[PDB]
Amino acid sequence: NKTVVVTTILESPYVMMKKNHEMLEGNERYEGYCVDLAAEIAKHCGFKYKLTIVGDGKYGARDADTKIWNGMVGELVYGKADIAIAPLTITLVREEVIDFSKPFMSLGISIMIKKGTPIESAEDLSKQTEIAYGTLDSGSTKEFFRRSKIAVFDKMWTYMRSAEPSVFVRTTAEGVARVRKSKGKYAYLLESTMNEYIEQRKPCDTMKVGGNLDSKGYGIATPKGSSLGNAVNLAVLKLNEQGLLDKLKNKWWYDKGEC
Amino acid sequence: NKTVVVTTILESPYVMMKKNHEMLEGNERYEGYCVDLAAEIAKHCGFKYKLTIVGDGKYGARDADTKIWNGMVGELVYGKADIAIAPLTITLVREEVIDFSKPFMSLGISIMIKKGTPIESAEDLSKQTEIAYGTLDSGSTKEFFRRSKIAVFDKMWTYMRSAEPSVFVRTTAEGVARVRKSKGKYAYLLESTMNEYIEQRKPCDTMKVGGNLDSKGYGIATPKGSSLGNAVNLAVLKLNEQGLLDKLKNKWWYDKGEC
Ligand SMILES: N[C@@H](Cn1c2c(c(=O)[nH]c1=O)CCC2)C(=O)O
Ligand SMILES: N[C@@H](Cn1c2c(c(=O)[nH]c1=O)CCC2)C(=O)O
Repeated sequence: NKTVVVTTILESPYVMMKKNHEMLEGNERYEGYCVDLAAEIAKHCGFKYKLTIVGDGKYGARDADTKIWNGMVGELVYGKADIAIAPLTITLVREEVIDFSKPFMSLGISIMIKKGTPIESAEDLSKQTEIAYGTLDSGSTKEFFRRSKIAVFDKMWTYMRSAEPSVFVRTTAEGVARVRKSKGKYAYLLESTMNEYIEQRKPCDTMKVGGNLDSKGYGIATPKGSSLGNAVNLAVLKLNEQGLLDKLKNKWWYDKGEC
Repeated sequence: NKTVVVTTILESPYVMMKKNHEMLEGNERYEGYCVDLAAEIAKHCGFKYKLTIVGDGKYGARDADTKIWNGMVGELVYGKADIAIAPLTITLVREEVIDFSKPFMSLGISIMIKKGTPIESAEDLSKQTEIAYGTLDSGSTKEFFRRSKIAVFDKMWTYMRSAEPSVFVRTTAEGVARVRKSKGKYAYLLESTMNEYIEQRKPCDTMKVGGNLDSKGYGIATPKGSSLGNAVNLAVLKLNEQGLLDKLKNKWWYDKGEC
């Protein structure tokens, strides 16, 4: 009945503007894993949709003072969008305010190092300072450390807040560039699937090391109580059971791997 | 207000009767990952509960003719139980009739072989018949092959239905015993976490080989629309974010590993 407003965020390889986007229009201007996923969900559910980019460039958190939700979660909470399709982590605080489909992708926080860096685990990082390490300055990865009550991760958080120069980065691109240019003196903590994607990108100078720090999942989000939630969740399960989600990851991660 | 009726199934290491169960009573007669998980969920949600064992020993499927749901899913569908806490796979057909929490455990179908068996992948199995291979005769693993439209898995299903003697087993214990006694001539297809658990059990003669065939998750189930669903889902997310689910797996899988 009404075109579905999808909120998403520019982040390779999930959503990217095509090289020739200036000659294109509407949803066709974009490409990537989430662009393909959105089309698949829309096809299965039978709805038309419009891809829009989240205004504040955030995933979703609530300001402790104003109690206002930002990011894509906020767009859903305040009715600015009907669905969020992005690498959005399912978390308890977000679950309380919006609906989430079952996971369409599994991941965990992981360590990205420049090849040759003498680090094999989070415990290794926590015990030293010569090799700096940090996370994005917004998002679930940062929140994991900030809220952790596990000794090793809490120590890492205390290290991150007090380390100089700042170990935080504004974007994935910045984090990756920092690892690449720091001669092994910076390790980036990020979600495993992003680590995996970057490991297959030229100059092929990074790698994922150690096991993941946690086990989470990305889910499609809708406003709490939205009648679209049920259908979208069944669509995700259908796509997974058909093997289409695995094919989608292979397409954007490995089929054209550069290493 | 009312004691919550939990339905579960005997399956190591999820639910097992304690060695001294005859001297015990109620929930204390049982031990295992799901017994611990049920206690944790009940603690977080603030409810009292009773562990009961599913009468028909099945997880949950709908008879094509009678349209009746069996297993733990059926107990929920027909109101015989309030919640199912077991290694129950989240699937589309089940999702349509009952509510599921987000996954508390991730897994995928995998291959279990006797050490020394010349098999490294499902494709390897599909191309031959000397080494027989099968699944449980009920459940999601069998259903994966029966419903698959992927060439390799459909070929494997056609092989399973026509292979002699029957390659199907009634229980995990039977499947494991068959692998152990078949001198490398039987490979068992089962959920990865069970494969991992068995690999750390004496006689230490089995091993998990190749990558998983799919990526799924186990979820806590409740009757559709149950007011208990929300709280239970938040409890699962809370336990995961606290690191308790990882600790629980380590406790029942590796802390006392025998290999
Ligand atoms: N998934 C997180 C957002 N996020 C993302 C990446 C990461 O490494 N860390 C992180 O917090 C890469 C893609 C998105 C959220 O939902 O806040
Ligand atoms: N999880 C499946 C049940 N199930 C289980 C195991 C397996 O290897 N295969 C399988 O189908 C081991 C534990 C339970 C379902 O929900 O039907």
